[PDB]
Amino acid sequence: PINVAIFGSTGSIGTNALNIIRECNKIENVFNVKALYVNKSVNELYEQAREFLPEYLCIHDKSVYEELKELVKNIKDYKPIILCGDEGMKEICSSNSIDKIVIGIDSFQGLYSTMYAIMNNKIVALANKESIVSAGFFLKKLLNIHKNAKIIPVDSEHSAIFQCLDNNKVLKTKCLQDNFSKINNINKIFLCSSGGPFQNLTMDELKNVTSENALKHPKWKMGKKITIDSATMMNKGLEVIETHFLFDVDYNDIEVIVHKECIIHSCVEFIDKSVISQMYYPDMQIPILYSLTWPDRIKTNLKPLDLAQVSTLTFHKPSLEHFPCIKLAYQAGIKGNFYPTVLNASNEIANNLFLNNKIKYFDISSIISQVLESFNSQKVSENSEDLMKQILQIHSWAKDKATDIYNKHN
Amino acid sequence: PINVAIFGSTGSIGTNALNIIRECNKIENVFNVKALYVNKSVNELYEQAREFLPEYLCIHDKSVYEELKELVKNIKDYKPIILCGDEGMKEICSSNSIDKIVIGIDSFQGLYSTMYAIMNNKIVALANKESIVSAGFFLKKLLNIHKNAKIIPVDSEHSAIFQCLDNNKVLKTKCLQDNFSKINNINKIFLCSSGGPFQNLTMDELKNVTSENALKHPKWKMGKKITIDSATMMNKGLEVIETHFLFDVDYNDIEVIVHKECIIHSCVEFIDKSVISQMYYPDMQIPILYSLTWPDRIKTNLKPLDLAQVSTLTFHKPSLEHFPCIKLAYQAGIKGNFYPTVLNASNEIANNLFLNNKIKYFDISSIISQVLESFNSQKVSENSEDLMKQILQIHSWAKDKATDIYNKHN
Ligand SMILES: NC(=O)C1=CN([C@@H]2O[C@H](COP(=O)(O)OP(=O)(O)OC[C@H]3O[C@@H](n4cnc5c(N)ncnc54)[C@H](OP(=O)(O)O)[C@@H]3O)[C@@H](O)[C@H]2O)C=CC1
Ligand SMILES: NC(=O)C1=CN([C@@H]2O[C@H](COP(=O)(O)OP(=O)(O)OC[C@H]3O[C@@H](n4cnc5c(N)ncnc54)[C@H](OP(=O)(O)O)[C@@H]3O)[C@@H](O)[C@H]2O)C=CC1
Ligand SMILES: O=CN(O)CCCP(=O)(O)O
Ligand SMILES: O=CN(O)CCCP(=O)(O)O
Ligand SMILES: [Ca+2]
Ligand SMILES: [Ca+2]
Ligand SMILES: [Mg+2]
Ligand SMILES: [Mg+2]
Repeated sequence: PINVAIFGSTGSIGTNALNIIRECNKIENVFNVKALYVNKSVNELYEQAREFLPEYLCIHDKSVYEELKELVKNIKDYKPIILCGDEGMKEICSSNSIDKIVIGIDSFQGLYSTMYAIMNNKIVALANKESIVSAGFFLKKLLNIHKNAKIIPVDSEHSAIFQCLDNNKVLKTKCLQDNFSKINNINKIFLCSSGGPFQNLTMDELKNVTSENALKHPKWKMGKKITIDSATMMNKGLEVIETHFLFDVDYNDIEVIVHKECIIHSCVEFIDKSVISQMYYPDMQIPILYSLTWPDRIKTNLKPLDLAQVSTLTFHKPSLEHFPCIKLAYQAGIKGNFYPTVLNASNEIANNLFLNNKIKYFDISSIISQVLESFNSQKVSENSEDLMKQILQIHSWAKDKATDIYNKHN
Repeated sequence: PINVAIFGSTGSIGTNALNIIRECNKIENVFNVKALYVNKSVNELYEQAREFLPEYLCIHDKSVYEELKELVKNIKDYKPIILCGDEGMKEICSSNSIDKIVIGIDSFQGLYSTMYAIMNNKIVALANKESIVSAGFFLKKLLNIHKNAKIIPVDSEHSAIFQCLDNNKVLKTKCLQDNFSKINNINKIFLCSSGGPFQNLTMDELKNVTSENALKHPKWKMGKKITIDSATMMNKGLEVIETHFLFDVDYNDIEVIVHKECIIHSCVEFIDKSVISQMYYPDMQIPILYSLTWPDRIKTNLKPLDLAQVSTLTFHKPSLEHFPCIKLAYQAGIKGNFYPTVLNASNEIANNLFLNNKIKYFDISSIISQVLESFNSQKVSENSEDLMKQILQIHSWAKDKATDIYNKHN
């Protein structure tokens, strides 16, 4: 039985993880949910605690710790270890009774739990792409220290790539490891995207888009941050850099394709030019389940893909004029150093400004571009404690710079 | 280096095999063409002999054997072993210098070289689907005796399936073995078909189609027999039975899907419901190459798949009323025993009759249907020699029965 912790259990990823775990457990007891960790959602965490009865409960926001302990007392035949903040998160990661950890915490904040899970040689089912984008080089370093840890990608495109690969070769390397793509005979990656809600808008129409309309994603139901990112295709931009770090694929070998039906989740071209792709309905349960079962697969009762009913699959190039965020991500990635950290941080600020109706669509990339331009390359610290400190400092600088740029205009 | 023999070297597969061997060798020298074997095409065998200079040459037709020896003398500094008929084939198969054999001989005839390559524990790169259809359970028995022999599928759809699997699971088993699909966690196969040239025709129009028009395949350039099979979709019916044998997939788990673009070559649904597909332009060089490099891949200079340019991929259910050969194949496969032998034999006759303008489109399925109904279940011989004799007897019986039915109607 696979012992799992779910970090960000009450969010979009975390709810889907519990969904597929529940359905798989119907027949055979395959997963034991040992731990659940949220920020503030006490009532929803208690409802999940009632169903899954995990050994550990943890809430990041200490102000709702008492509320949680109180609700939980109403559950019969149950004495969980109820924990708090970073200290709680670190205690969960250090537990011998947890094998795999799903990271469904959003934004840069997800990096902390990712780091600690790795330091405790856990299997990390990583949905949080921001951590790879802001700290890819650091994570590679960390994984070469903690040799029994692994990152297994949960992001659907990266799970798709992972699945298309031959496990006979995947097993001889590790995500983030040097030469991953060489060992796997990868020539290039087609990173598939729904294209978001604004794919058919003209330049003049785009100028005027609002966050209410950005939140109406045509294919995926997700948290607010990634949903806004999908509308600007900054999501895809972050995923380009994520592809580079996870799979050691050169930036010139990663191609973004708009596939509006979202059935094909990504494709791998091998050195012989044969292409392999993974397909399913747009549904995070598959990539989540795969991260927890890899290198095996288990039976589900999910709806089978009906190719005949789907009928048509379409593909086109994205316009970099209409979606300049993609261009900025490639540029930041190609530059290397801490440019991805600065990209991620400034986007977190610009994404949230747009969400809250403070700026326009094209201001998002304008703010990001300006922060990237302002940043000066830094010497990369050789030890991991120093490097994490350096990452946090640059991430914090970039966020303040973005806000400063916003403050100067509006 | 990889030591390869090409059986049926002057046909469509054989030429494509030499083509990709030649072009890959230009990048890096990995293939040594050790033997070529044809039926009657003395002059083109001679011409190939000059370019590749194989150690062995064989021609099945004894009446052009001396003519071949005459022609080959013209090649300076070249002393090959020149052979003929069944004897020469067996000598090539038994040679310790040959590792892999591409079987590109057409029809039931392909069985003889397939079975002897297996008997000699070779890697059999098998394109000839007729051998599997008529002798599937016998080849199964033979591969259980000769444990180092392997069939690696070359048929594009079956190569596609094979490319989608994880080789750490494949290497625990092999093609044409019981439990292959269970070991690989395969739930279901989507077998893709171009649909052939008659996909948009009414029942009334189909009654009057000719072989001249049937030979104008929209997507694949092939030999005459398979091309006619593609027009009636009997090719796909044979491929259903081929899938069942190679991968041990139940007939109720094989779906035929019409995919006119012929970019997706087939898809594998795993037990978690994830689907993996292999994709390329309709070009037999990829499946041929993979059969010779498995479990690795090598660099090629083939044109890369451009999904944006392709733009649209379509999928729909085939019409069974318009393509009754599909139904017949399913029925024969489900019956098991020697019904697939009978299906294959009667089709070889009916296919040839239609090719030479002797019968109409729906007479093909009528003849096969009538031969299948004529046949009665026969006890399966225990020893392999008697089972092989039995397959020959039945095959020969079914050809004669199909000819008799034609002769009474004419
Ligand atoms: N949703 C999706 O389909 C996909 C998501 N992703 C990635 O997965 C990650 C999560 O996304 P998504 O599920 O959409 O986001 P949500 O906003 O829906 O969920 C975020 C979760 O993280 C929790 N959380 C936030 N801060 C902390 C913290 N400090 N400590 C513990 N828990 C915390 C939240 O708890 P609380 O409820 O208490 O606020 C919530 O449970 C993102 O990084 C995203 O990029 C990637 C691909 C697809
Ligand atoms: N063509 C294709 O793209 C595909 C083909 N297939 C399968 O591959 C097989 C070959 O098809 P294809 O290449 O189109 O057929 P072709 O008719 O083009 O070629 C047949 C080849 O087999 C040779 N041959 C026939 N009998 C003998 C024999 N007694 N001994 C030695 N050689 C013999 C012929 O020799 P000769 O030239 O002297 O007559 C010829 O070279 C078929 O079984 C088909 O089902 C499967 C998938 C795709
Ligand atoms: O993996 C899932 N996502 O990242 C959401 C995909 C949305 P997009 O293709 O529109 O970015
Ligand atoms: O593998 C290649 N073929 O079998 C030829 C495919 C022809 P079809 O898709 O029309 O059956
Ligand atoms: Ca795989
Ligand atoms: Ca500067
Ligand atoms: Mg994604
Ligand atoms: Mg085929």
